[PDB]
Amino acid sequence: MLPHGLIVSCQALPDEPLHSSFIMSKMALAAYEGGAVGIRANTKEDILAIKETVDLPVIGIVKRDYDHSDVFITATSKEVDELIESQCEVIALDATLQQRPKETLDELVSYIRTHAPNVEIMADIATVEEAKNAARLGFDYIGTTLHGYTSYTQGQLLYQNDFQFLKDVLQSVDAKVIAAGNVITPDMYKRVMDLGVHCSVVGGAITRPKEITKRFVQIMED
Amino acid sequence: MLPHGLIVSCQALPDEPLHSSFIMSKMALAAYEGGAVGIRANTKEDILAIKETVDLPVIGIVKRDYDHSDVFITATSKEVDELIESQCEVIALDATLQQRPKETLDELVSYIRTHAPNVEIMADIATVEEAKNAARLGFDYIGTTLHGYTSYTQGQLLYQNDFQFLKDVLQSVDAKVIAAGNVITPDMYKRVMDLGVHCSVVGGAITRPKEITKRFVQIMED
Ligand SMILES: [Cl-]
Ligand SMILES: [Cl-]
Repeated sequence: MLPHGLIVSCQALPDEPLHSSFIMSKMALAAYEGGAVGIRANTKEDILAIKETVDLPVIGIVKRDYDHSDVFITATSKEVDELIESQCEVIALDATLQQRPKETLDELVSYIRTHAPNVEIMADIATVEEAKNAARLGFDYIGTTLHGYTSYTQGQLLYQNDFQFLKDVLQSVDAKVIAAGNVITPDMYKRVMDLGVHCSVVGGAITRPKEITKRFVQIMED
Repeated sequence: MLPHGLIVSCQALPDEPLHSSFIMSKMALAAYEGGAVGIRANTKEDILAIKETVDLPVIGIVKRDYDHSDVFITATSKEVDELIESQCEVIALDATLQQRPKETLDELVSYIRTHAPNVEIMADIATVEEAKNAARLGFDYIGTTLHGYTSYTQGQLLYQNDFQFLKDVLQSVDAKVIAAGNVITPDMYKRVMDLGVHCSVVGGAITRPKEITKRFVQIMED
């Protein structure tokens, strides 16, 4: 099971500067040496590289776009099969009620429990309605990952109104909640942990130097 | 000449997770895409990789330890010759009063002006008196890099007492001053720029995921 604490997301999609299974493995090493309790990573190849540098538990996804669907985080059983091959400890997937390319969400959850019975699952949700559905489905972890990153949550960011969205998720489910998406400072990490999340995912504020650089430059441009 | 704005330091010494000319070149590309106006980098191999990736001006150093000297930033003519070969726009060196392994500081400044007449020089100092000495020696830039990192500045850190050390350096010299060392947050960057530095170096807060991770974990351990 994931410990309480900091999960570092070590992702770099094609055309991002640090795109490389190799490079993400050394980023995960840095996160381990700095006190992370877990890693979140994208694609079987990055997961397998990370598993050669660190023994931290990994939350795996596969970001892959499909025609005629906006679902791109572990959309179908093809992505699930890649993640079962990766041997990541937690399989995360979009758990929105958006139209998927192939299996429905219920079917994908059933598929994972059948084919990978020793692997925990994490729901990436955008609304309280989705979070409560994920708890019904027996997800091990419910994350706020897609809040602000769907067409129906545009402009909403996790930290808005003193993390009201997170407070609403925590009140709505008894499952382990993960604060993920727009946790960008140590002060925000402390806030979400104080509100009672199991653990938090921090990505860009540690592993996207372009994103961090933009925050430094922007302070001079306000 | 260096512009005003943000210089991102892209360093990873041999024991660090990201040690790699290729990775530091991608850190530098990320910094460029985020709005940096220059790069600081360590070793000829890293600098050459960076300069083939981005056209930003580079402040070059060579960190190399020598017996019976506490000087390790561009300590001798060996390191200067490596930086001349690198074609970096600005050669930075320890500009402390500490005895060097080979050539004195004054010796190395004259050596750079005669062997690389088109290259600007940056003084990494620890004290106001070293800042004044570097102005005497005709440095183009004077940085606060070693303030708090010498045996005669122990316990001192740039940000202490609302950046009083920086205010004292700016009052003491007419040359372009660079805020470098312990510029940890966008708020610190804004403060030093508002106090009148030419530009500021930010390294580990952008390009050392281990140190950023450590800052997230620490907030929970206070
Ligand atoms: Cl990046
Ligand atoms: Cl690091």
